[PDB]
Amino acid sequence: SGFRKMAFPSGKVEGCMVQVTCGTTTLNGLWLDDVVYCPRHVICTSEDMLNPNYEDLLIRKSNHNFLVQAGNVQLRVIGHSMQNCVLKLKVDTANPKTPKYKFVRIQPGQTFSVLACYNGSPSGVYQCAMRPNFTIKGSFLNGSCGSVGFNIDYDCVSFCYMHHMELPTGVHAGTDLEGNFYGPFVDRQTAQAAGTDTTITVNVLAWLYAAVINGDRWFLNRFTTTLNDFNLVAMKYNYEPLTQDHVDILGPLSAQTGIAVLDMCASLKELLQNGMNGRTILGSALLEDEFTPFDVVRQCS
Amino acid sequence: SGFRKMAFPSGKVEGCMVQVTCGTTTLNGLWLDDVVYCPRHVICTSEDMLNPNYEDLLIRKSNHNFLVQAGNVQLRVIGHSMQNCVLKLKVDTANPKTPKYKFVRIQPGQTFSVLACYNGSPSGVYQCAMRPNFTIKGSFLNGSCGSVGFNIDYDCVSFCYMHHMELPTGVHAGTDLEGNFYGPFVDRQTAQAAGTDTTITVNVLAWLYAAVINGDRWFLNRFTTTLNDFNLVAMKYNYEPLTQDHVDILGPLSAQTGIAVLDMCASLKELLQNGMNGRTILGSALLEDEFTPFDVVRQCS
Ligand SMILES: *[C@H](O)[C@H](CCS(C)(=O)=O)NC(=O)[C@H](CC1CC1)NC(=O)c1cc2c(OC)cccc2[nH]1
Ligand SMILES: *[C@H](O)[C@H](CCS(C)(=O)=O)NC(=O)[C@H](CC1CC1)NC(=O)c1cc2c(OC)cccc2[nH]1
Repeated sequence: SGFRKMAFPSGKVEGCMVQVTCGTTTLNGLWLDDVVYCPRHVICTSEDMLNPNYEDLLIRKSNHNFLVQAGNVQLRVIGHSMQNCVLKLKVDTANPKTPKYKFVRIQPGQTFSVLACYNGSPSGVYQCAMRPNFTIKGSFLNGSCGSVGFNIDYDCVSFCYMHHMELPTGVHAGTDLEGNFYGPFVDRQTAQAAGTDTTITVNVLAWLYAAVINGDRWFLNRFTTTLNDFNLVAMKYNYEPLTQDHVDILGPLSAQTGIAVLDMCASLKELLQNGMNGRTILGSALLEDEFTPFDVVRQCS
Repeated sequence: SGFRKMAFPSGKVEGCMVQVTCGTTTLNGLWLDDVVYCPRHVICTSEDMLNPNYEDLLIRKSNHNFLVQAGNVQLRVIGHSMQNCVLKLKVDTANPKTPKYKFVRIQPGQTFSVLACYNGSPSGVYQCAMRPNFTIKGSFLNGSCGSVGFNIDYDCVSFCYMHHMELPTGVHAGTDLEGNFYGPFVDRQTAQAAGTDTTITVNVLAWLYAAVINGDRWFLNRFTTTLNDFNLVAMKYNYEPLTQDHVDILGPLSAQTGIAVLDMCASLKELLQNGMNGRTILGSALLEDEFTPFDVVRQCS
């Protein structure tokens, strides 16, 4: 038993991280086959960052202006293009460590592992959730741009995130592997606002099921409720409304524990209104919403 | 900025995990050079597990009684021996992905990354701290025995843990890579008790410094205290006594934030006596003790 925040094994992603330098700007890049993907703002000076015309700036850059390093081996750049906010550098060598991979755009509330790297060298790995306002609460220092988030299904790596910037509130922003930002953000040096964040209700319910499977107990009551009456409280505590589809995706856990979804909703309502009164759930004094139902099923079984 | 619980990149350790089967029992093994290290209880049936004489059981096992798989490649076992609670199987092939490695026995309060594997395939990675009672609060299911915990300095992997059992309280126990258990535990199928767990004070102080670095400052008071007066309060709330050496280890953080160790001890005293009054520190309602000072320095700088 046991339930901890868990990331995917990062070896398959470690095999693809490289270092990209343009002028004096150095960040990380993803090396897949004979292409290296990185943030386009690698081509910018401190002064271009205020209001950059990335098309004009990229036109002033030639292949030899990009220095790409994998370990002790430089990769000669033979082509370059721009897809949205992402720069694609075609190099002369195909990465022999290229795994079976996909480019996927995740929904808000879903989770993925982040491999924080600096100068192309992996530094750490940790689990993250896409907040409803399309930000993530990660750990990034200057030079971490190009680090990627991913999931792994058997032997296939679904890349879903590339880090670009940090917002004034301390949360982080980035794009998919096709250059499209998650949320209303742009890669300019301006203070940008994220929307109001809300709690992922289905994730809190999945986490409560995980707690029940692992022996945590005291919060379960012999009460029940309806979707309408539970939503009435969810609105009061800044929780997302609960839909019947969300009830359906909690089906496997509800069948494993033998506890109806609406019963767990009643328990959650009681926890929201009264608190915990000194107790913890899975060693936590707060209700966690960073675990999807699939994460719970994968970890506990 | 930001501060999440972070694990080391697991690729170097992924390159060493193999599957070891002895009879009907299958678990994980660590393949370094031409040796495979695993838990010895792999040679036990469900019947011997109650009170096994591992010498007698090992005597009745030959080299061919051990099946070792690295991926889809069979590793022919040419020798076998027992060192404490660890089984060493010498095979005919040396692991080409063997990293520079060390075997370390860690102190209570130090942290490391766990690579949970099943049937030789890595499943997840997460960060753990060795509790003062020599247990870890991890996530393990049946078949995870042989999974390892490690640290990485530059390019050297220091292995420090191998999982063996789960206690009745839900915590987990194991050995170092030389077979010696952490704590008073034995590898047999009995309900065993651990000592009283205490909070790692130096880790809580390092976590408070990390909070100050990332913007959280509300808990900083205009007060100071002596190590003796602080230990008086720490003894009441089940905190480990702070030593001058611990104060020295907190030196880099104290210099970076410009906040004396004793002033932060006063802040911790006030937090322990008054609570948090609804506020949070780094998005946490509890004082966290699973981050060493070096973890804080490495993550924030
Ligand atoms: C790339 O390595 C870098 C990562 C920063 S972090 C702290 O998240 O590791 N990215 C940036 O520095 C980006 C570059 C621009 C193209 C997106 N900028 C910011 O992260 C940034 C800019 C601001 C401003 O600008 C006015 C104001 C507040 C916060 C802020 N962050
Ligand atoms: C090995 O894969 C296995 C891991 C169990 S777990 C839940 O931690 O993933 N290890 C065991 O099953 C060990 C085997 C013996 C040699 C150490 N046993 C236990 O973990 C165990 C046995 C008990 C008993 O036995 C009466 C009672 C309570 C708890 C308990 N744990």
